[PDB]
Amino acid sequence: GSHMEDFVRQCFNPMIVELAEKAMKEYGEDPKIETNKFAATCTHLEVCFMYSDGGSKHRFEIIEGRDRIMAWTVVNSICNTTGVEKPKFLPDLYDYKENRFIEIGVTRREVHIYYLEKANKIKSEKTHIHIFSFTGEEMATKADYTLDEESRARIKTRLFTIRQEMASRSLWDSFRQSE
Ligand SMILES: COc1cc(CCNC(=O)c2[nH]c(-c3c(F)cccc3F)nc(=O)c2O)ccc1O
Ligand SMILES: [Mn+2]
Ligand SMILES: [Mn+2]
Repeated sequence: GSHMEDFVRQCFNPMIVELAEKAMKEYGEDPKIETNKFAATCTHLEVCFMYSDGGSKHRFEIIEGRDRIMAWTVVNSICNTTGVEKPKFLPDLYDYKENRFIEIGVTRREVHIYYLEKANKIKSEKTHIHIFSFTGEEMATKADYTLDEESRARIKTRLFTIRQEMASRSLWDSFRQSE
């Protein structure tokens, strides 16, 4: 293995690691070699899960972390239930409270650059976008940040902790200059 891979395994809970492996293997990639993308997928997974963990019990439907086929099935059910237009690209969550799909982004650059890259791909303006950065910035469609400040602050804190641990192992630079 690699040092990034050992760190990923001691940084994220086993269940998130397993989901990141399945997600990568489903798209033909190997966590043992694509170790920077392994850490990113794990990170994006954890953020998605803390995000859904913010708010009420039945508020979100978690799309990320399922296999492509099942995720599109739930997405289909949500659209055929609420009437929301079917997104072109698989989103990360659905907000039953706001009746909109959510795309969660985690970036090592300026949240400004990432959101533009996502909003340009989505085009379907119905899908909400919420970007977090490893420096603690955030940016969301309509400045509607969906969750309370405390739930978002926990996500920002966790992201900076992952940044510090990677740097302590001299892995952060390679992780940053890889997105
Ligand atoms: C094609 O990309 C891949 C996607 C996956 C499963 C994750 N599914 C997503 O839809 C997704 N992916 C990413 C993302 C990325 F686009 C590049 C690098 C790291 C990432 F986390 N960010 C998101 O916010 C998001 O929702 C597995 C393997 C892939 O190669
Ligand atoms: Mn996704
Ligand atoms: Mn996402």
